[PDB]
Amino acid sequence: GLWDPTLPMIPSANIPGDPIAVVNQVLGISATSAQVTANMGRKFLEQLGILQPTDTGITNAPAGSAQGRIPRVYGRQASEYVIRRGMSQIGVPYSWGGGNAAGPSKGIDSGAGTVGFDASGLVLYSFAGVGIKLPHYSGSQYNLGRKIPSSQMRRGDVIFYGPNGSQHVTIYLGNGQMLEAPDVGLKVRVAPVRTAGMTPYVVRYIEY
Repeated sequence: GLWDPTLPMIPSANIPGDPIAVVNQVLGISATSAQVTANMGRKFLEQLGILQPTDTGITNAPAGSAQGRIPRVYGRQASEYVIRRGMSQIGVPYSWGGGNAAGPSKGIDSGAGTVGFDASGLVLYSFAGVGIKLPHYSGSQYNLGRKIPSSQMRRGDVIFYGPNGSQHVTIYLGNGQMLEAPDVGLKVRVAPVRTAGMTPYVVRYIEY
């Protein structure tokens, strides 16, 4: 069928725009995922010794382009940092709609009372570390980056499920394993890759 039958066979949470990611009610500040992501991207480019005054910190390639802000020679480093971030969230609860560029967060609808990640939330949190800004909806993530045939998926690529990649999204780890925020009552986990419902392409956000 069109869907991974192990998960709800509906589109994933679709959270619009640029959500507030950090709130500090004692200091009286707040900032959005795009703000947190830009800050992290500038930090990453500075640690590579390549920050420029024109850099906002957002490092995405134009969708479909093989050329992004992060040089190819540094792409493996960037990818491993993204994976490190994601893997550091192993054991955090799933929450439908949960997560932002700063970490897990309260979800929506069903996940309104649970601080955690959903699938696209975990992916956007992970990639935000190197300035790769992603929308909080798997289907919209699928339209960014560069498509790679799923048969040629590589560690750091992003695997999608459902029509238009609308159901679920995970980070491929290589060796037939993926990092995911799977479903209600579970935790961020490493799991075997599932092919049911998988889109015919994975997405690459970082070239190397």
